[PDB]
Amino acid sequence: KHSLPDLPYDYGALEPHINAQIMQLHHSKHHAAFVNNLNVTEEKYQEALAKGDVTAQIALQPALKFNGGGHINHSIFWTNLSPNGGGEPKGELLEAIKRDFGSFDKFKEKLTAASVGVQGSGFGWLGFNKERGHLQIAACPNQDPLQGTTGLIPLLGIDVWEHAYYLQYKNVRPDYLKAIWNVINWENVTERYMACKK
Amino acid sequence: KHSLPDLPYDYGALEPHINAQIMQLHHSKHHAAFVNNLNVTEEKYQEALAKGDVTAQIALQPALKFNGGGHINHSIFWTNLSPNGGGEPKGELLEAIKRDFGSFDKFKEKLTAASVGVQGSGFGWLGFNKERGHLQIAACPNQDPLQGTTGLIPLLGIDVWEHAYYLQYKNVRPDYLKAIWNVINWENVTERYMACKK
Amino acid sequence: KHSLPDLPYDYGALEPHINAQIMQLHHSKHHAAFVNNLNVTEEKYQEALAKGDVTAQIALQPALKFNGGGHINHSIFWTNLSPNGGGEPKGELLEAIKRDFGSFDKFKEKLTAASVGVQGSGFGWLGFNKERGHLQIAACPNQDPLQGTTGLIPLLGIDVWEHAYYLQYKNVRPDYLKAIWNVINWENVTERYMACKK
Amino acid sequence: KHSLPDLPYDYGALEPHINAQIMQLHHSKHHAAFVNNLNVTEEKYQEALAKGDVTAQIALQPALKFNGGGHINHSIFWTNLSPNGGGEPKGELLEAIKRDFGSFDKFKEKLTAASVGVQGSGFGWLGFNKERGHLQIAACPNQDPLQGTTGLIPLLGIDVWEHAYYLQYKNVRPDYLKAIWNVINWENVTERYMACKK
Ligand SMILES: [Mn+2]
Ligand SMILES: [Mn+2]
Ligand SMILES: [Mn+2]
Ligand SMILES: [Mn+2]
Repeated sequence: KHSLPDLPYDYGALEPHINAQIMQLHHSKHHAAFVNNLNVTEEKYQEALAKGDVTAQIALQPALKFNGGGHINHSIFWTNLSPNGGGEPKGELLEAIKRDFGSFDKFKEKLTAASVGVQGSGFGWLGFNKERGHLQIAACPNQDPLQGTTGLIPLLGIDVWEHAYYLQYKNVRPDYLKAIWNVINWENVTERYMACKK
Repeated sequence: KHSLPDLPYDYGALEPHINAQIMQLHHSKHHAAFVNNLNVTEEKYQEALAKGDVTAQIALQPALKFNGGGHINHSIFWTNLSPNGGGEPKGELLEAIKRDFGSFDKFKEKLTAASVGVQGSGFGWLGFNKERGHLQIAACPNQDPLQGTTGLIPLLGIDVWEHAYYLQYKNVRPDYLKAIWNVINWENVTERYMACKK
Repeated sequence: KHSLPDLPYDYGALEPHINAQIMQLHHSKHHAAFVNNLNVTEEKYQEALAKGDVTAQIALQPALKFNGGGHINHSIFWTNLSPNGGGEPKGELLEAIKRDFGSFDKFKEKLTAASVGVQGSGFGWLGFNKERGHLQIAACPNQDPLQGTTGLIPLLGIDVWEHAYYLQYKNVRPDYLKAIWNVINWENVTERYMACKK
Repeated sequence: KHSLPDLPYDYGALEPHINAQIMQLHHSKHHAAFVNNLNVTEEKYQEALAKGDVTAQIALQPALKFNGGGHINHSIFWTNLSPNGGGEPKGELLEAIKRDFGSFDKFKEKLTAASVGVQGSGFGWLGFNKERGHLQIAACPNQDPLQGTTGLIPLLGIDVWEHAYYLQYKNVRPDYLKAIWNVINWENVTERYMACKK
């Protein structure tokens, strides 16, 4: 049974970049719905797996990918943010960033473009290619999780579903993108990156 | 050259069901963007076609369907609503509903279900299957237009992208679908239906 | 644990319509590969389901849908054929066919078109819409099974993957389609149809 | 207006790796069909564009990508093979391979894997990522062209549609991939690579 992870900060901890009403709705309603529905889908899949019912297994895949991805993506998103966040990463991460994208600034333009490039619902991701030994930017639709669908390890995710910025930025997604760089918890992204080495 | 069609009513004509802030943004911002992006992409397609650049034609397909479909979908959506609508449709349309979905209420549930069932951005539609000569409900992702990607003729469309309801209903998409039944322009839906019989 | 179902007839039982080399390869190699790989995927999913690993669950969905669909689709396909097959169905099925598509002949053109319309790998299907109480034709890509992905109940399936006709018909898929109507086991399709009533 | 390009060799020039019957059918039937369907669809798109019919433009997109991509993909495929190829590439290309994939053998495994991994119809590609300035392997479904749908520049493409090998290797797709390494036209692949450095 999955559960809703608490927010490492208060709903208002990210103001003014991301107002309090968003954080509250996003975490308590949207994220909670994924967990609730994820646990239900898993129970039904467990049942179908025992009865050897492949047709039921398959029919349940959309619900599983959507709610599971939703749970995975958001669990990561909350940690990718911090009221103390902002600025540039330090050490190996910054070095890797320079090594793969050129400069921290070009990295930003690339991740911002990948995030702005999403038509419909989705996420923009900075990941790690274990196979290639280097960073990599990618975009996923709806709630498709990065690792489950691309093999890449998630380091930083930017939610560009409309519920993530509309109440404050309306249709101007570029402003939300310009604003979130101020709350990026590079401390956590560095953690995940370092984890990719071991 | 495509143009933004004026609404058949004022931004506040659908209160309290769909507020004026949503209507103004939806039309003047979202839809207007589709129009311009549609025109630009079309012109870009004209240059690629003339130069026989198939790679460019193909790279342009996502924008064409997204902005083209966006223009098609919302143009229909505005006509599907009315400050003097709601209730049950009159004439043959209602009989088709009774015949193809059992009853008006059962019809509302199915379209509401098809609408609530969109994971991510999309539209729920009541269309006409010319081949079978009867009504048929379907859901389309993002801005994919009903007829261009399915052949069914659009009769009634329900925009379930988060920008269609978030400012008013937040995450409660079912509250938005419940309210919209009050402003359905049955007259226009009947017109479209009869057209599939011209 | 799934197993490879025996063929209701010998590999040459469908000549000349579908030669023996196809039937043998199709059943013993292609179909057998699905079963082998399906059982493996299910074991891995069972493991991931216990560890609460959603990322692994999701990553395994493509393998599960492809091999499970492959196992479901082909198990049905073998029964949809018969050396004694051919002709038109009788009783309720024929009646339903006339009622939903007009005539047996128009039904054929529709199923043939849906089958010819498949770009890439896939199947053409005649199914039953439990909700609507009537027949319905649809097409599925690759090994996506009918019921698991559309809710429709499979009655007759026509495999249009290239391995199903290339050795004999090469690129002329229309000849394979024209030929298979001679081996359609209407007795089995009638069975599945009647099952949809109960 | 598009035309079927002549092969740089005779239908039997690739024996025993890819037999003459496959080469003749692949080129004279499959590819030729893409060309004509591409030209017809393009002309149909011209009429829809002129009449500003967005629904028609969109309904035509599947044929355009399928026949357009089919023409793009096979035109490249013919140039990727040679009766005087095989072995290891010479010059910078090989060094890039060593650098991006570890070694030539490791490169073959990854592309062979990406190729065997296509479920249904598709292509396995070795492309160049201009943004990152390095090699990158990717797989594309059906006839979706590499550059038009991913931005990567095609260097080497391996057709894994069943018509590319069935008449000779039957279901044993791995035997076909193993054999094709003997006719890779490294000279052409190097040319394409250097072009991403012009
Ligand atoms: Mn979100
Ligand atoms: Mn909208
Ligand atoms: Mn098959
Ligand atoms: Mn081919």
